[PDB]
Amino acid sequence: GGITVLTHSELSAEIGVTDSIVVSSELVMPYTVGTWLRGVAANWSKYSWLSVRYTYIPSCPSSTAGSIHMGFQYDMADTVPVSVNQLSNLRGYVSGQVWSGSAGLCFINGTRCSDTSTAISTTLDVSKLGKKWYPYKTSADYATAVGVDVNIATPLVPARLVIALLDGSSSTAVAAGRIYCTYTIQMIEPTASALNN
Amino acid sequence: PTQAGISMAASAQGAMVRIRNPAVSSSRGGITVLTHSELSAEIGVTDSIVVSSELVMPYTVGTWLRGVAANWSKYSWLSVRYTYIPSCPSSTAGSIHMGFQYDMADTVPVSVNQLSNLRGYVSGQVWSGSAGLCFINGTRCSDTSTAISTTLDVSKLGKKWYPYKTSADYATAVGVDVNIATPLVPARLVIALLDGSSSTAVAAGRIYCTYTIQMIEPTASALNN
Amino acid sequence: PTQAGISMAASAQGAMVRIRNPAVSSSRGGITVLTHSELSAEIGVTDSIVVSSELVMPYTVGTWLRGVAANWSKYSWLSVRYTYIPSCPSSTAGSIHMGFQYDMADTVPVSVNQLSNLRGYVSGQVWSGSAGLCFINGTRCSDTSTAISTTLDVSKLGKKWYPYKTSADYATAVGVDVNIATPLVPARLVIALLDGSSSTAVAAGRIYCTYTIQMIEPTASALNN
Amino acid sequence: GGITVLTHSELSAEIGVTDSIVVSSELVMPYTVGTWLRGVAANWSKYSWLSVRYTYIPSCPSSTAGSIHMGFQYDMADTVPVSVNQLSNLRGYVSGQVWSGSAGLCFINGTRCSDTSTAISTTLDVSKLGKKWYPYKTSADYATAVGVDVNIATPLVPARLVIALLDGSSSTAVAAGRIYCTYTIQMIEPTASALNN
Ligand SMILES: [Ca+2]
Ligand SMILES: [Ca+2]
Ligand SMILES: [Ca+2]
Ligand SMILES: [Ca+2]
Repeated sequence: GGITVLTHSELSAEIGVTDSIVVSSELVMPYTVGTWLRGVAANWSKYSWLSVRYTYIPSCPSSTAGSIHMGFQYDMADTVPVSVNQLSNLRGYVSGQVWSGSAGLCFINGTRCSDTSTAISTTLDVSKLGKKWYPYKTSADYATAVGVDVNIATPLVPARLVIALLDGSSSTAVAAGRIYCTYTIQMIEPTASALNN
Repeated sequence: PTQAGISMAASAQGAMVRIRNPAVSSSRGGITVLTHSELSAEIGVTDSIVVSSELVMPYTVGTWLRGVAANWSKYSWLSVRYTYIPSCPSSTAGSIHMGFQYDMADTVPVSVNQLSNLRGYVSGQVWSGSAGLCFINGTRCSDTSTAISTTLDVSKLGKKWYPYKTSADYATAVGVDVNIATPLVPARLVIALLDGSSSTAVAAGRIYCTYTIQMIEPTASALNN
Repeated sequence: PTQAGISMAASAQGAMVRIRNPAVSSSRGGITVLTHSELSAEIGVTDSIVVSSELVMPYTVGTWLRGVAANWSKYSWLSVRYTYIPSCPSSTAGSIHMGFQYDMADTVPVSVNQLSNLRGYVSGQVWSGSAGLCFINGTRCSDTSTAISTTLDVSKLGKKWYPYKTSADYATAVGVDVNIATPLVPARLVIALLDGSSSTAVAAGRIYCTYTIQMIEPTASALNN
Repeated sequence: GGITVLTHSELSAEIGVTDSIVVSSELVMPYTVGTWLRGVAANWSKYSWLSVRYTYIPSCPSSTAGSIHMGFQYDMADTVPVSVNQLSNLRGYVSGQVWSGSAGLCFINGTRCSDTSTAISTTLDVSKLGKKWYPYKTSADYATAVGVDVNIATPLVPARLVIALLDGSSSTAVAAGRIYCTYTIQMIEPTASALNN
């Protein structure tokens, strides 16, 4: 009672596949997970992750050279991996060919999952996060805060998803796949949409 | 002491310290447990009061622990204990004082009194506390009613899970505003030394820390700040 | 394959890698055992032969292992395995080659042939070896007759106990004379890549290393060179 | 057969006690353990440690403020501890009041040891040393070798004993105690005395 529990699955990020190891990162918070949730979660001041799961889903030919990597960092102050190696250490390291993972599909439509060993997907260890409840922060205000000092962020966001997309066959981008997020969340302490930062 | 109430003060106390190999265990689920002891600080006493403070976080507590916990993003204190060992004669004059604070913004105590109020307070002659040895070496404990050592009440701190921070980056963040610190470290140890006999510092003792930590969510040692 | 002798080549192979949490255990006596897996190197193939070499010592093997073993003065390899995973299509042209050398003074191989002679040699199409996945993830192993992965014969090296060395200081010592190295590192991995189709390097695969190490005689992380 | 086994106990180093943490180090090899052994071991080319044990023995008043520390390093390349803290980490860390340890005495005369818990003394973990057999090296030639590069030493000496003598009551030295070494050694491959380096 009091809370509100949404459980959904939307595209979290489109992936381009190249040959020069490009390394990105997304905060594991509502405003960043995806457009849809970003829209809802706003109506609630704080929230708590219950089950966060990013899953890669291909959309390219089998003749598409390339591998993708995912992992998690938690002390926002830490330096985002420079080498994919450094990345393979993080919690929940995972990596497969940018055209495989077809099987992970059963995480997005919420169907009965058969064998998920071939699925390029990792989860968030919710039990080991700083706070139980976090404040809904807008990318804007967040940046402004990390501008003064990054550490002021450790209490605004639970973790960060480190993504690496190396190995390709061309110097320019080639559409490869998408990373959808399948989360279960508890939204609380409602608020006017435009009053959230 | 044979009878009851009678006490004999030695010319000087002596405790032979021997630290046993570390204890590490990767318990499925993520956490890696480490329990070890290290010489945390060197002590000196003067006729005028002196207040020393040390953050009770990985990078600061242990010199070995620093390099170890580096490979993990977070940690949770499970048991932190600062024990005191006198390396001087009973003919020495002086007393020690310890306690904890939890909001770095609070000013650092300046009177043996203010300090008497802090959590887990402890006082005692600079030349006593040898009793606490059994803690550091890790043997069977006898009469500890005479020992000078305190423990961090891990039971009630900000979070259970704190981020591994580096003295450097830490200070940088505290430079902005001290307050940014509360979400970076649980508490800190306060240490006072007065009732000494000379204006020039005298060899008092040393403080060893014996802790048990939980380390989680791995990371390349050098990617950690 | 249903019958026997018949083999079907896929348009492309795929292996979903998932590295499990490290395994650490402080076994009384001194040694601290660590068994973990890490992405050791990125691969690329060209029409002309290319010989890459990597020292098989802590600081070099693993990026996590680097920060870990730092807290111990020595170590003994117990099982080192370099596995290869193809991240490309069977339509790709190219083969890989690996083996070990033990005297850094020996010149680095320059022919796929010379390399065929080295210890624990292995060859195979750039797009194969997916079979070896079960090694890295650490699952139940099936048919590995098709996998591209080799192991270091820890059974016979200079010493059982080597000193933790740092790339920096190491090189400095090798600068004096390479030979000073033999008592600093067991052996090294040789890796060749030829039979490719373009002058400009192409995404081949990647090599993960899965090792089990013994670490001993503690030291402050920063006092180690 | 062939070998030769000496087991002895002689003064390895006199100790001065001060207030400014002075940190020394001695190689755990024949030429350095002590004068007597240095003299014998020379007649043999190589040798192997069987049981090395440094023991501190007081020789001062009980009114002598001070503590002593001992430990071991093995990668001769490592930087000798700068702080006693750093020292308390090494294998076999030990430390007690510079006037205690009276009990350790039973290690020097080889008598029946009662309770040795109060003895300031540590041992060498022989089972975990690089080589089984080492070459007898003279301080001279050793320095000359470490002059070119320290690493050229890891194969000449098994380990190094790090000793710290902090906490005192005076700015100048005060005779405190001695560190005797009680070793069991295997001397081999004999040689003319003056031909050993
Ligand atoms: Ca908000
Ligand atoms: Ca950190
Ligand atoms: Ca070293
Ligand atoms: Ca010689």
